[PDB]
Amino acid sequence: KNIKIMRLVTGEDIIGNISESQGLITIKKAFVIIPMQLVLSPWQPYTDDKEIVIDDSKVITITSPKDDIIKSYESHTRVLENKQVEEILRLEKEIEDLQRMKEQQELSLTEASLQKLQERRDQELRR
Amino acid sequence: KNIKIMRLVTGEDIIGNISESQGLITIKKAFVIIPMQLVLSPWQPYTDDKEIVIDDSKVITITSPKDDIIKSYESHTRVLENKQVEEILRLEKEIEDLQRMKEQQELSLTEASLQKLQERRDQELRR
Amino acid sequence: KNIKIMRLVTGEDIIGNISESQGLITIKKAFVIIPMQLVLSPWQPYTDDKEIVIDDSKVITITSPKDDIIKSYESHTRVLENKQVEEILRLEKEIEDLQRMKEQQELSLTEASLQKLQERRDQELRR
Amino acid sequence: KNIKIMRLVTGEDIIGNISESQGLITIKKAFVIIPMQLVLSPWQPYTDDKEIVIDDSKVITITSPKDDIIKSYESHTRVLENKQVEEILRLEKEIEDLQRMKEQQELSLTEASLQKLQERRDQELRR
Repeated sequence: KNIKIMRLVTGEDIIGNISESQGLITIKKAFVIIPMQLVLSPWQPYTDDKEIVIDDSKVITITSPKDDIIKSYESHTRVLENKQVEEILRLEKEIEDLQRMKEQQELSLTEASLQKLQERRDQELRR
Repeated sequence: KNIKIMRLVTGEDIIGNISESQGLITIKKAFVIIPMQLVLSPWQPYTDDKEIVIDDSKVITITSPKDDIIKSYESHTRVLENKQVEEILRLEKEIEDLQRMKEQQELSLTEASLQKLQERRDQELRR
Repeated sequence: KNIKIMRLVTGEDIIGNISESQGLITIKKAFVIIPMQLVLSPWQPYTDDKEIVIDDSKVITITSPKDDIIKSYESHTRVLENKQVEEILRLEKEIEDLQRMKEQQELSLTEASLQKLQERRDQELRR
Repeated sequence: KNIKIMRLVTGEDIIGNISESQGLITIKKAFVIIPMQLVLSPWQPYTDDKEIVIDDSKVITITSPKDDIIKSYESHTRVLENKQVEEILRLEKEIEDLQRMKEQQELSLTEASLQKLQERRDQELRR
């Protein structure tokens, strides 16, 4: 782990775990810092990648943060990850309940109703 | 098919497909008739059975309905069955969409996040 | 366990654990169903019996309930039983506290006061 | 097909089909992403080219989008293309109708009127 802040040519403060191999650097868990108390925001809300590759020519300065900023960053990312996993569990429970309720509702149909169900299911499958 | 109306000792008009084998009669798709234009309502909304067995000592009279009542009954049951099958299809589509969205959300998690996910999934499974 | 709904000639819906031995049927944990959401009420609040014997000539129809009704019935009876056992524990604690307080108050009496206490206790015992 | 989002030094988010051959990259169907729900806008409304060539030194980061963004992008481009082809058909119908109406109006002219028509048509042709 190596948490560092960088300043971009655009004028943004990015805090994240960086690796500087051969000029092309790799960033994990990048967060935009916005003052007002520090406010951490996601850098790229339009992707699901983890290792973001950026050239060193686009970063102005690369500094090491203080202890309070590191603590706040770790707490924020931990809270976000816990919220994500809790949402995953909630989704699993909801889909299980919906599946069981749909199965119970389907159990009370006549045989010709299952015939029509299949005669529309194949149409929905082909289209 | 043998659609017939009966009057119960309670004072209810039940229209349905009946079979009179040995005194104990069997009813399929029973509907309560309520005047005001005829209004057809479900007889037993607290069960999923199809063949309801009732003794002949609890029915007052057993008559054959006219053509308009039979037409209205067939139309009503057809509309109800179509609504049920459409609801089944809607439920299937909704659960498929929810499953796909949950899978996409889960795909963006770190390995230790899957570790914690399993360490809570086993707890939810045992309890 | 065999949970079933029945309709009575009076016009009541009774959900409970039934046994049909020789026409005379036995009911355990009978509950009256009242619509409005289902509302479960005690059938016989004027007795403490468990096995209620009723003849098959007084029941109109005997159907099997759906899964949601069974779940609601089990939850309701479990909540009622937990409330009853909690009330039993509360009563035990209250009577223990009252006994201890009465003993402490009685400990501070003179011997002639115990004499008069007995000379009225025997009168209360004979009457 | 390779749909990807990029961030420019200007501070713009461009989603499109990119090809990275030798540093000079080629973009097809570039769209500017504007948040508020994602809003897709044309990147270059002042040209009709398809393959836009841009150097890698002008792009900050190059990420892969999620599934929802790809779905929205495909739907948006399909709707735009359908609107364009429908407009082409409407234009063809309108010009055909105008041609037929002009021909019908011209059919009702005297020979000297066609003489004057030509004596002005040649003037309009030379000028």
